[PDB]
Amino acid sequence: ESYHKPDQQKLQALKDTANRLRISSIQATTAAGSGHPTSCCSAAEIMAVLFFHTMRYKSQDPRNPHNDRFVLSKGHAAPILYAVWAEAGFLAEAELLNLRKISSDLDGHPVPKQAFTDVATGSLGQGLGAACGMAYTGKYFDKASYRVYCLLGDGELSEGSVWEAMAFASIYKLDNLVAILDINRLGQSDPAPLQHQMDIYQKRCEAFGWHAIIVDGHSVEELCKAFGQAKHQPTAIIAKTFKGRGITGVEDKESWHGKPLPKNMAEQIIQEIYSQIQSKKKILATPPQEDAPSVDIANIRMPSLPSYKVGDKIATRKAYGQALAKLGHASDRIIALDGDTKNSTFSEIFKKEHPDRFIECYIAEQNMVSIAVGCATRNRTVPFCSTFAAFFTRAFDQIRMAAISESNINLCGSHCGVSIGEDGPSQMALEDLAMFRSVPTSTVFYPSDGVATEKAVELAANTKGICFIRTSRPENAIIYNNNEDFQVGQAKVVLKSKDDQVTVIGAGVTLHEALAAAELLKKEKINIRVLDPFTIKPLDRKLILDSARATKGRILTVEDHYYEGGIGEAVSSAVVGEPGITVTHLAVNRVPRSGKPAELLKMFGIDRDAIAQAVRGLIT
Amino acid sequence: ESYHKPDQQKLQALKDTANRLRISSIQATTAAGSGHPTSCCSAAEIMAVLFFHTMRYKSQDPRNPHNDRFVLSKGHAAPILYAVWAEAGFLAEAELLNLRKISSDLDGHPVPKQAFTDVATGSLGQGLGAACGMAYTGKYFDKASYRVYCLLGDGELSEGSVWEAMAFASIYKLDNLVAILDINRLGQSDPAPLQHQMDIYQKRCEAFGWHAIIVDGHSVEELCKAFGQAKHQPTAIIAKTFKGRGITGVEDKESWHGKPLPKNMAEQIIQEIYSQIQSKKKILATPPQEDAPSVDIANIRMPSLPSYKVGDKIATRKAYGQALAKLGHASDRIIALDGDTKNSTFSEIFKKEHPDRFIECYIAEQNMVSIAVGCATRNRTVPFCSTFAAFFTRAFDQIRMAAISESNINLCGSHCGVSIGEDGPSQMALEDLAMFRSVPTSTVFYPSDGVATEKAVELAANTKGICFIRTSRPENAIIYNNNEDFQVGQAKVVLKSKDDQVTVIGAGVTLHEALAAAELLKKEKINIRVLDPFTIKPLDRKLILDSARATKGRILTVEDHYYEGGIGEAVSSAVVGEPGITVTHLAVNRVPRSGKPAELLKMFGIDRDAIAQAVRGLIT
Ligand SMILES: Cc1ncc(C[n+]2c([C@](O)(CO)[C@@H](O)[C@H](O)COP(=O)(O)O)sc(CCOP(=O)(O)OP(=O)(O)O)c2C)c(N)n1
Ligand SMILES: Cc1ncc(C[n+]2c([C@](O)(CO)[C@@H](O)[C@H](O)COP(=O)(O)O)sc(CCOP(=O)(O)OP(=O)(O)O)c2C)c(N)n1
Ligand SMILES: [Ca+2]
Ligand SMILES: [Ca+2]
Repeated sequence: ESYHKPDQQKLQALKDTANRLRISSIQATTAAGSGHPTSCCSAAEIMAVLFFHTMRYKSQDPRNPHNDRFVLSKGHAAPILYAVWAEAGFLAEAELLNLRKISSDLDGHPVPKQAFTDVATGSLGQGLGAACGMAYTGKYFDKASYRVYCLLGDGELSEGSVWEAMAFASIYKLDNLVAILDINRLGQSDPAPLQHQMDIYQKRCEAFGWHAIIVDGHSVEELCKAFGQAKHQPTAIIAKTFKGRGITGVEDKESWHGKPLPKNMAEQIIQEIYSQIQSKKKILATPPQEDAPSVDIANIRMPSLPSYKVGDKIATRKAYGQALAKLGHASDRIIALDGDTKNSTFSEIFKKEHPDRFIECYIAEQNMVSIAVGCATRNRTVPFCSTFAAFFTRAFDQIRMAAISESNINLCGSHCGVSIGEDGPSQMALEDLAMFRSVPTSTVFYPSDGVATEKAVELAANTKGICFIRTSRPENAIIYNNNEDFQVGQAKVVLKSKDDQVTVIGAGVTLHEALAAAELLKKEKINIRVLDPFTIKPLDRKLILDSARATKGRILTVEDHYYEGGIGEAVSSAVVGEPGITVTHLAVNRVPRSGKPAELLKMFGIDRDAIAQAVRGLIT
Repeated sequence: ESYHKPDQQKLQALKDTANRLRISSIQATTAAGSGHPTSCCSAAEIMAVLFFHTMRYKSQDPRNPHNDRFVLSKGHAAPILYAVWAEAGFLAEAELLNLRKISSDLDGHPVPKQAFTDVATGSLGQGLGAACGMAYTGKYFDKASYRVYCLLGDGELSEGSVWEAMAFASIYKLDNLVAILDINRLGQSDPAPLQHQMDIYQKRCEAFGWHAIIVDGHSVEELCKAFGQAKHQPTAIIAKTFKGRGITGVEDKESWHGKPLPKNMAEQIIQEIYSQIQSKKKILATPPQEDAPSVDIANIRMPSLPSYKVGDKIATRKAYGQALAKLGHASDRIIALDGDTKNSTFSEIFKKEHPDRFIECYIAEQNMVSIAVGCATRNRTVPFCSTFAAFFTRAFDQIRMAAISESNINLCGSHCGVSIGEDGPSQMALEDLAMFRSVPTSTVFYPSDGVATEKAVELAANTKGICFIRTSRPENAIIYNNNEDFQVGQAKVVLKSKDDQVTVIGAGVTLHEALAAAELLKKEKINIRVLDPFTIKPLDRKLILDSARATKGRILTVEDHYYEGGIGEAVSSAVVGEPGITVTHLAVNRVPRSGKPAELLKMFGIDRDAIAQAVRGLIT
């Protein structure tokens, strides 16, 4: 479609719109007694032009799959986002005044309970990565005409995650993506480092492969023109603005970030702004080309049962890659992402079979998670991210925000625990159960063999929320029949007898150590019950207690993880106060070191001999 | 000192050195059966020139405070680090062959049990930030002549944390810092994005304010020359190299990252490399100018007791800033860092009083933690970092690696829980107890009033490991006398009577809600015991159980945190299986939303009325 070059009346209407957006942002934050009107006001012309000249969207259906996407990365400008959606006719204008109330959904930062919000962005520096996932999806998966626009602050640009996204967009030629940089000189507590050195921003953006245009961010004409040309590259509109623009005596001043105008001041400023508005008539939104495809919503099923053989040996990391590739044959919705670790996590198997649905994210875990979140928005794909579980700690804030975003993403972290051996603690995930259990929407799978791994992948694909699958580096025996039924929140008793003296709960490598301990103890005429949780969250409390009541109330948990936040603590919280129930823990008590896997399991007190000794001490 | 321009014999000796380093890296990784010889070999000339021409250090005292610093950011090149320290005469050459053994300290990645290692770096992208902290300390605190050199991989440069460090170094004019980029074309599982596009690397470095020099990374002469001029800016030596350099048939090839040569191959390659070595004579290290000052090691004490008044109201976030500024008067070792949040965390009070010891880190939490780690190396400073606790999740991998680095840093996270009110969940720390409890060397302080906050700051300053102080946004009453004694692992019973029916454990805002619940329950003739943990890690198990035995075995925990990994789970793990002991939990069950603090405490079931109801249900 051609650019529609606006006339002076349209330009004036866009100015009027910007000023209405300023007034609303002030009114709402003054009413609330909190918020960030000066951060809204620097962005008012940008927002007016995007929503009422450049973008194409259905105003009454913000989630429509054909719409252009807008991501407010500087999420504390939420009041002006709400104001544009009232101006567009979706929100009632009276509701704006209920900003931040417990009776409203116009919360302090944007959240997906709002139809017009796809991702939550209040932790700065994350919106551009989500926008990259949306743009990648638009260009390569949906193959649709929608564009993606992301508004960032200048202080925000200090976050490394932004630059990971910058680099991703140029690697992947996201010529459907526009970043708008609100260069208002100031952050929260001081000027942003570069202030109004517009040329350095341009140099940085260009060095990272973007087409960079410096504009007057308070000129509706310059904005219309800059937004109105498509490029063959991701485009950065570097907008020189003033914080608090239009608020006389606050514009360009320190000490005003996140400070509402008092009521007396708001009334005076609003009258000033209102005196600049030429007409009350509002501009209408323009709708999109409806070329996004249908996506199916059905259950994704593996094409056959697992085909492992009991007693064969495979690492659960390898079983993950096999299972993910298998699942990719059943549905085109499955996509895989990895951070330069595909030959360690075995996501390379998916890449080999389904290359068009694999996204190489390079050594940039933060951005990888954000790409996945963006790809999952509007249910366009079902993503599986992978790296070493230890390196998901690099992305915890992205994961945390993914739950606030109500996102359905799947994460598989390999190389858990000391059982990796020789690389040492930098590579050892010992806190990943703690981290993922603390994520409110999470489901935590810890498969102990290849069969359980395949079933975990299938279940994860069909489970909402943040799904985490913990995989292991070393090879262990297949213990489950291929036709064993697995469910979220259902554990398995893998060894039992009528005279079991302890219930030993292990997972992954420690399950296999517990089975070996049972063989040791047999020599001594001591039987133990062995339980494999399958999911750590939710935990099968019923089977755990039923087991413990069969074994004189005694539970021993053994885990390749630190003591805090892992399996032992989950079990203890589940059962504390149950009469007759005792819980004893074996876990890793300190930062490990290099050695062979078996040597480290021994050193850190979580191998067969440590388990056997703990069982004997219980009994006596 | 002038540059010493090397003769051809010195250059040949540096080539010989590089080749010896290659041979050792191959021998050690072949002996181990794991490791990364091709990543060593690309860096061999760089390492030879740095250690045997450019840097100044005491070879027999690697930790000496006068020494130049070297940071191996690409930590999987550890075998070549070990080899240089054997070449320098510190390590025995035979020990190199014990790489990765449980009987050795030559672990898979560098760790500070090695005298020659200050920070652990195996999680990529973190070394440059630590190096920035070292350089900042050298230039501004020690005011010493040592320089700081940091070797990075090219794949590694995809990490956003690197670019945060890049920007920090130019903001702070770190003209004593050199980054060496090993542009060997390849990452782990594919070519690095930019491959050998040396000009783009240069453009990126220059756009971020560095003086950038492209060199042949296998030319000892070019390296000597590039390293031999100081600049008025941080300097990036952008070295074009080949992965596996010198290994015939492996050089510049895929499928060799992290793969040892077999033994048969190693023998053939080593003979080839050895045939290139002209002389066995080794170059000697050159020592430093001894101009680093004395740093005292004594206990840091507050200059007076707290001066709060019982019944006055202050937020613990404000008490933190007051206490940190006070402590800064007692010792010059205290430094403060903050990520554009100083006016929210109240670290601005320290900045006002001690500006030369405040480091503005901007909106870059990853880098902030790494700067702190670097500043703490060799005990040069005692750093206190602050931001919102929620945003420490952005830096979890840096924190995790700080514990592997045996680092003594202090972190204060504000704005915990739903009690912040209107900003909503993006700002609410609800997983920070889970995260910090999972860090092995951590001490977790949760002060409930201003007095406890001041005492926590003092105790943290004098405590080794990762200290975390959780502060709160709203004002609460002072409840402790100024002369109350506080200790790590010692809780306080703040309300008791002889007929207490439940022990209620709360902290911060929930302690105050528990005290208000006690007043509600009095009306009903029900007394409760109220316990303030002070430290969540370590937990005063003795006082908790002694309390519970006085209150019919009943414990109720109430926390402004998610259920997993917080106070309730810590208490449950501590006491599970104690006869007669029951533990009931109140916590936040899902992602919150905006509202007034009191409204959210109510919505999420952790205010006075929720506590009173849980107590009644126990009793009945
Ligand atoms: C990852 C990260 N790190 C820091 C911050 C804090 N922060 C912002 C807010 O969190 C708002 O989102 C902050 O203002 C709080 O509301 C303050 O709470 P109080 O209780 O003290 O009232 S916003 C911000 C500065 C951003 O500057 P720019 O990017 O330049 O944007 P602009 O406003 O100039 O347009 C900071 C540091 C967050 N949120 N995320
Ligand atoms: C933050 C982060 N993310 C990813 C990685 C993985 N990784 C590296 C290693 O972790 C080594 O430190 C990896 O090779 C493991 O040893 C493999 O374990 P296996 O069990 O599979 O054997 S190293 C690396 C690639 C780095 O490339 P460059 O920066 O270009 O360096 P160079 O080798 O070319 O000089 C990756 C992705 C880590 N560690 N950290
Ligand atoms: Ca700004
Ligand atoms: Ca490389």
